[PDB]
Amino acid sequence: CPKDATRFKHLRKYTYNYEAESSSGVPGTADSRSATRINCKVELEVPQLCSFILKTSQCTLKEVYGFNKALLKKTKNSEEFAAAMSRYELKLAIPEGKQVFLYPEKDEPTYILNIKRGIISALLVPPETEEAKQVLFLDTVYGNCSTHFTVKTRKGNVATEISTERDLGQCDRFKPIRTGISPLAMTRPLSTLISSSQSCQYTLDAKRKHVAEAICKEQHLFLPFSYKNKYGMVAQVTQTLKLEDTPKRFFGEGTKKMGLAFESTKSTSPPKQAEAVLKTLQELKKLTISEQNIQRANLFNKLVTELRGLSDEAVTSLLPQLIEVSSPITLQALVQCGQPQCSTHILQWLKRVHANPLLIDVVTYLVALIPEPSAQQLREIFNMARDQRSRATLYALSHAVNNYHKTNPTGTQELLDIANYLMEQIQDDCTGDEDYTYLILRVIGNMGQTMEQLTPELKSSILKCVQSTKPSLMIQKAAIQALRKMEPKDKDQEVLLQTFLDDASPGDKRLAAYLMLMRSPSQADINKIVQILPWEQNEQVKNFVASHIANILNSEELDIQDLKKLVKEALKESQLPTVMDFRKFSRNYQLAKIEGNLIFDPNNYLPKESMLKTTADLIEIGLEGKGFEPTLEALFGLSVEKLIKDLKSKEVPEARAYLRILGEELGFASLHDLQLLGKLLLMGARTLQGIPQMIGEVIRKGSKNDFFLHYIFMENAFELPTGAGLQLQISSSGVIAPGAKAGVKLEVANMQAELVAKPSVSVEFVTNMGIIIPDFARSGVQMNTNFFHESGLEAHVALKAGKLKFIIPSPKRPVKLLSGGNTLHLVSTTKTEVIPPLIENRQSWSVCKQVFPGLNYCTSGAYSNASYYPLTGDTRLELELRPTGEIEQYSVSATYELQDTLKFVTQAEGAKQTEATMTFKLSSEVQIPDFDVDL
Ligand SMILES: *[C@@H]1O[C@H](CO)[C@@H](O)[C@H](O)[C@H]1NC(C)=O
Repeated sequence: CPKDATRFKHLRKYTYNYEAESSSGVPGTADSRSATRINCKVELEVPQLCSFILKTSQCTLKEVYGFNKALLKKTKNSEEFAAAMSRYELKLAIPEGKQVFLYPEKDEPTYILNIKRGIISALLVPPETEEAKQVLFLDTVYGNCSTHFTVKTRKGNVATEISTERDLGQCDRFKPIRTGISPLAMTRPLSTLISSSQSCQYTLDAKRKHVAEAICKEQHLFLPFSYKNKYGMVAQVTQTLKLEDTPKRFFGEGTKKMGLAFESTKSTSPPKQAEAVLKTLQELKKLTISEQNIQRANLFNKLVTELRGLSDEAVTSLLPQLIEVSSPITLQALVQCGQPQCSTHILQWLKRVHANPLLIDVVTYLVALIPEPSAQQLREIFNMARDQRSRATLYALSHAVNNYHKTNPTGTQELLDIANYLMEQIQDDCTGDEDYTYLILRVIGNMGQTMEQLTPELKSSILKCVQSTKPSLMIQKAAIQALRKMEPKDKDQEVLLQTFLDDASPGDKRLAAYLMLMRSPSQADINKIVQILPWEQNEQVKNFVASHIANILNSEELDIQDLKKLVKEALKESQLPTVMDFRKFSRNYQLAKIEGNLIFDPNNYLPKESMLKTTADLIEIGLEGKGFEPTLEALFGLSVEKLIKDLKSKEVPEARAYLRILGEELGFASLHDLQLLGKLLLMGARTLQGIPQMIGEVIRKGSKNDFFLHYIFMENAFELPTGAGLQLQISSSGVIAPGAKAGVKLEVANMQAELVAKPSVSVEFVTNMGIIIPDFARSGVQMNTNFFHESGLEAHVALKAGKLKFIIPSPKRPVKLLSGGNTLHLVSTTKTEVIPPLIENRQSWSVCKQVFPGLNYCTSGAYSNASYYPLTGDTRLELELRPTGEIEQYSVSATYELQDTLKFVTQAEGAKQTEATMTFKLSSEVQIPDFDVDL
């Protein structure tokens, strides 16, 4: 801490008045600007030298809504904003004069923090020097930059008046930021084509060398097409401090030694500022009837803006409200959003509309394998899996939790929620749904290692499943390999051994327990097993264990060499007995340890269990089967006549194979799964038979759908140094939006028909710097130039009272042909409103021509001829066809009036009425009103 680093005296508080105005727009062309006024009363407490405390009160924000005179009022966000302002005090350290440190409140919101940082950034003032003009590297809210120590005027010894420049394009913290761009998406070139600087002045006092009053202003101009770097899309932000009083030890130390460097905060608006998002969808409802699809691309841009500023909680809460107005537009908006929450949304909608839940589970299973998990998506996939519990859902969740743990080893509460949900699923000892219990065991046998640090009950519950034989034998076994990927604890190993020595235990169960234990072998257990085996009765498990002993003793791997030596030392008293025929005896073929396990009931010889390993735990192949020995004995144990009748009498075949790769159980298939597949094919056949029924809905007609497809081809949005503290983001979006409004409504029996689907294309170059205060206010003006073309025709053919009138409806809305030229819009936090176009020098040219009787092919435009175009001002270029009113529309009418006066009239109804009429008897009339050849 230098002797005279600061120009302030401790034990002398400072009552200052902070102000700021974030004006934005195009100078010269007009004067109406998008500005967000803000002011507050700042209490600077001074515990000691180079130690400060910040308090603030009466932080009132004012919003521009009119001119005569910048009309200002109080926002609905202002009160809670000031509440956050006065919620906490701040601590400031500036040791050594250069090093500056922030001590914030731990719970103080980060945007509030950087707001305060921006406020205090201008508060720094560098001590005087002999040179009136100087340039020094000084830190700001965005790190060290080149300040300009320029004495406005000096009293020789002192200079109360002073000025400083900081060209913001030369700041250390000038780095841009990542943004929630469209997934189908240039930073430094954008920095080049923009301006960023501050230039301002300050007033000290001669009496006490304290800043009397300071004022700062900045410039942020879209350089291309700008006029002498002084006109065009510019953002000028103010920051003014006004002293009011300097009233009258301990300094509050903060644990977080935060730096004055700006912290990136995602631009956002609260539900109060995000209420109109539903109206943001209602707007494209208007083109349902208004059909003026020129602004549809701009509407989609508004959608992009609101979703970027949206909150996950709100959107998740009101997704059905989003989707109700029209599903596919909402879906494509979510796709193009580029925001993580969108990923969660659609499937939540999907199950909400029963849109083939089978493929819903399929796609969720597909997406759960991503290596970039999110907690909210984990919660919702857990919820949906609990909902339907299909194989795909459970496998998806099983892989997703492992992926999340691998990516994020840090534990979270949702993992505990999943764990207790699972232990509820198994209840006490896995007495629930047999196949569901099997599937959830297959699940847990993958991430129980991840959850090992979470709940010790994991083992305690599942051993209850292991010990209790109330569940069926298959689930009984599955309880063991639920622990297969689990590290056996001492209690686990003891329970395993106690269940293991049971002779009434099935041979496969005992062997599986043996394998699970020998995962972590114990010398005493091996000794007792070796001493028991000579009197062992189950021959096939004896062959299996002898094979396993041979595998370990002959394991050439040095990793198993020590274990082989230990087993040889144990078996020195007596070696293992003879090995049986591996062709027809249960034996472990632990062949890089590839293990073959063909185990059967000692009564029979067909291996009920066929396990194959591969090795990390590369691949695991298993299969448990039963009910096939009677099938074999059907002929093995003239015949065909009795066999055909005996087919149904055979015991029900029962098989279930499974595959687990990299620990995670990939999936299993059983004969029950096979008949499930048969039922699924039956459902598919029903769906295929449903199309004859669907043709009724097809012919029901009476519909109109605005198939408009949006896209963003350029997405380069970021954040750059904001002098106003409130973030200066940068939005750049080129948006295309073609599409047609197609719908069916007719009546064949009534002889009714019409034409639909006029297609059109729109373009939006939404580009500026976003002067937006996250959750508080938004200001600025993006470039608004639209390249729109209109095409397609609509007709209407009907028949009534025998009059076959074939109407050619000229639309009430004149049909456009091409649109071009800029039409800008002052964008406010509440609602953007059209920027008024220029008047002088805007040649209001309008070339029209009644090319066809009743219709006018016309075009018009205006632009002033001093920024380069289109920054010069509003530009118009519109070519279209408009009804002249003399003909409201055309219609070809015909009625078989027997006399027969079968009229054939091409009436062009309207103020004028031209028609070719044909009535034949033979009355050969040929009427042409235009040339008036009315034969
Ligand atoms: C000032 O800029 C210099 C350039 O040498 C740099 O070393 C220093 O860290 C900067 N100071 C701050 C406070 O950013």
